[PDB]
Amino acid sequence: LYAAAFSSDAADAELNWTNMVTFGDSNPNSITNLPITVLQLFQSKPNPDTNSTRDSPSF
Amino acid sequence: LYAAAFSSDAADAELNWTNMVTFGDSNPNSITNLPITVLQLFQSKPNPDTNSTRDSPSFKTAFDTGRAALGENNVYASRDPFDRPSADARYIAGGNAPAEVAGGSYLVDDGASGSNGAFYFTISFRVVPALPGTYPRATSEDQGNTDETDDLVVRGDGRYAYPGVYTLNVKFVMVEC
Amino acid sequence: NLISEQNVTVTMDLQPVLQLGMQGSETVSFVFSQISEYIGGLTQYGAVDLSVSSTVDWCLYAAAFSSDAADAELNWTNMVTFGDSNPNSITNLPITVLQLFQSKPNPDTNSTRDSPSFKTAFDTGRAALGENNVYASRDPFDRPSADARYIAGGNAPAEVAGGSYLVDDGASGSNGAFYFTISFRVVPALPGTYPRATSEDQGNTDETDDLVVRGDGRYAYPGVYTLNVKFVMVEC
Amino acid sequence: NLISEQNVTVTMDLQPVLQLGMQGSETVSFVFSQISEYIGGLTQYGAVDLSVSSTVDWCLYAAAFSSDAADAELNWTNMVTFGDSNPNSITNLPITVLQLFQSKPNPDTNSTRDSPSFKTAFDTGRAALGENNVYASRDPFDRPSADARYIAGGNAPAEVAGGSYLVDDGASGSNGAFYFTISFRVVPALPGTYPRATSEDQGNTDETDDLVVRGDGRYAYPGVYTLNVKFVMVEC
Repeated sequence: LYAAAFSSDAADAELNWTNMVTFGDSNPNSITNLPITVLQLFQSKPNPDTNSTRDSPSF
Repeated sequence: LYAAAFSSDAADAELNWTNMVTFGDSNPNSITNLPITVLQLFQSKPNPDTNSTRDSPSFKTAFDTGRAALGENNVYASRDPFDRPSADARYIAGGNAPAEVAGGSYLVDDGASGSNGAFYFTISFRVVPALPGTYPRATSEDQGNTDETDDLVVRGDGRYAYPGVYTLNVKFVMVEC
Repeated sequence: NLISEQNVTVTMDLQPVLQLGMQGSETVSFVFSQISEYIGGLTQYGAVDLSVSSTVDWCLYAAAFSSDAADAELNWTNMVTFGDSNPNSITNLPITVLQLFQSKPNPDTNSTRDSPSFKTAFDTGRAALGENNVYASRDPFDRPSADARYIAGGNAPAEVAGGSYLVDDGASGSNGAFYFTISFRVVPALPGTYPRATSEDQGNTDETDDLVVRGDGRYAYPGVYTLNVKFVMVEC
Repeated sequence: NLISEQNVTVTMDLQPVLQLGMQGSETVSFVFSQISEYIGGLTQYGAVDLSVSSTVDWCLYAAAFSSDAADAELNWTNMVTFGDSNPNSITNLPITVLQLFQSKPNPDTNSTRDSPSFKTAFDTGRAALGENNVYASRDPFDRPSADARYIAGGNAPAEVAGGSYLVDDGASGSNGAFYFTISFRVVPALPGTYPRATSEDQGNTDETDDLVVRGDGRYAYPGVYTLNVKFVMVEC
């Protein structure tokens, strides 16, 4: 069992949140390209069986 | 495989959402006539085999923002959805001509299996009105696949959707090639 | 054409979202302690900032109210009286004592009596009598008549298009027709009456309703009075 | 790879939170009772203390206003007149008469005329004429021009980064660029004119707008006048 983040922009190879509207007027230094990995998940139990290499093998 | 939008009003040749009740008191500029193509579908995989003429031959294009796309995700609106769609409609897997995907199952593998095969599709729905009340992303009923607006301002130039309950049917038809 | 279909039902529920936000204190308190406070009156600018969002065409209006007004007596609700006694000192104050001033003009309106909005400048003396007085009503949950005072809209289908103060269609933010700042004024006089009060035909007429109208020599009895002002956004 | 999946849709609503708090009285009262008050003027330090929080880069400015100003006449709103009468006593006082003084310098600004902020010291006499006068406008809800008087920011994308006076990034608390204490001053003169008023080109010019400019021999009519000062934080 795993959890994968996704979006239509991600389906088009751009791992971003899908924008729908922009509150405000404007500013050049305001990009509507947010990373998908902004969200964080926390698990309840530990992983019963895992063998991974990088950082933590579970949430 | 294709997806067709439908309703009883559509069965009576008027491609509209079926109203059930109206919230509020009243207003002359409030119509219970919404385009069927208001809904937008987004496909997961690209179309394995397709050859179309108008706009995009599938729902693979990403969910665009504002009145920019106008046709890349709108549902195929039809009044008689049991006949195979014409050569320029939007299929999910295949096309009007013998441009199709071979027979098989999502259970046994010939190449890839499971959700990686061409026998499994996940579809995302979107409906986006605008606070002016219209639907900027609706397209006209040429075939549901054109870059021509069908907002409520097209009907009256100053009307908004009348608050209430509306109902639409989406049927995913798997026809033989 | 042999097929195998699966049908999903989409049930869209277009609810009538009307959202009026306020960026001021719920309680607006006038404390008349100084002589100048009595003679010149008290004014609080920008006491209420209304931000508007609506799905449908809307009309915004301000209606004054009170429990006494709910019982058909358009008066301030007394709570206590300071002092000992005087025959010519009545605790019956008119609701139209309060005056509101609007920041923007009314985008779309037509009316018959005086000004259809609170845009008029705060006049001095008993010269205006009706260009800023509140819409005093005993039942403010029905839409006001054609000659009342609306803040944004009118009785007829003279309204402003649905939208929000967040996203831009033309102008955005506080420049749009979806943001209004309202100033309050209450001005008594040294004799004790309220020269700027108007009679309660609809609150929008040039007929004075001072305490002398009640008794010809009456002044306000010192004490605590309470009045309600509700800003109603009603669909058109 | 046969699977069975369940999908959740996450909808983050990034709203433009702009939060301006103040730790002073809403009503600031100037009571000129003694001769020295008329001659030297009245000054109140630390009348308001603005604390700022914002999601987006912002510009803070202070704009004077009134109902007369809302009707395109930048004047104090009169309410009552003390005295009997005199031909040379006009109740039309300039809005730019009030003077604001800032505590911190302007963190980032590029302006055209005179000073870009209220940081200059309270000068004595008709010597400064524009280094402290308020930005007087009839429509203060649209962003001021490139040569007006901002408090923290400017018309162009010259601004201060989003943040709060609570959490620290560099400095925190009252030492950051998110906290400003503002002093007020109004100085009349014994002749009755107001020598520190400037003409309303933008409220920021070295051209006097005394009552002698109106009439060359009129002094202020004793009475009660009211003016509004609104501190606006606008997005950049």
